[PDB]
Parts: sequence; structure tokens; C-alpha cells
Amino acid sequence: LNSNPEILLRKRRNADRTRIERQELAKKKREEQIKKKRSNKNK
RNA sequence: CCUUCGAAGAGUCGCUAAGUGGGUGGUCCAUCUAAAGCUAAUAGUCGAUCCUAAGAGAUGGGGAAGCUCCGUUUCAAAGGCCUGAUUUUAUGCAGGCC
Repeated sequence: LNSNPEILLRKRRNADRTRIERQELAKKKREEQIKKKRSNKNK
């Protein structure tokens, strides 16, 4: 039926949720690093 | 040749030791240095093959001089599977289930 062969890449699964999770993880890591940095002045 | 030094085998000898100590002999003396070691002279289709039954019997462990025996899940690290942007001082696997 007059077709043309090609290669197709399927969409990655759960990319947006992974992106949001990574953004949240980065924010949490920054915040906890700040917490521990200013918590070490009372040693 | 001179001078300054100069260790010695323990559950062993005899319950369990000693360092001019100790072992063995002789009617005080004689002789050796244990408890370490080496050294020559006609079938895809019928059966088996598969499964478990009573039971037998490895592994783990224990006994016995040993040929071997007991014990069958027992104070055994007895193995499979899944998830993840690649795992935050920068690319040396983290978590979970039975």
C-alpha cells in the first residue's frame, strides 16, 4: 500500500514525572545542605 | 694470641615442677643434657522417559584408630526475582519481596 520504510523512536515513559522528581530532589538537597551548614556553628 | 661478653625446648619432668638445674648409675663419686629436626653404606499418538507414594539417602554437623556410622532441616552466610533519568563533594550500586 505504497509505504516507505523508516525507523521510529518510541516516546520515553514517565519523563515528565522523573523531571519533576529530579527538580524536587535538587531543591531538597540544596535546602538540607544549607541546614547542615548553618547547624555546624554551635559545635 | 690479647680483651669485653656469654641465651639453652612445661600439661613437660615427676595432681603437676627446677636452674651452680635436671636424668641415669656406683658402693660422696661417675656419666650425659630430655620435653625440636635431617641424614648414605521401523512409533510425535503403544510403554520407558515426567511426577510423587511407603521408604531409602547427600549436603550442614557430630562419633569412631579406621574400613565408616548417626542424623533429613538441624543455632548452615544453603537463592531467585523486581524497581531505578546513572548512584549530589561528581560516573567504585542503591532500595525492595519471598
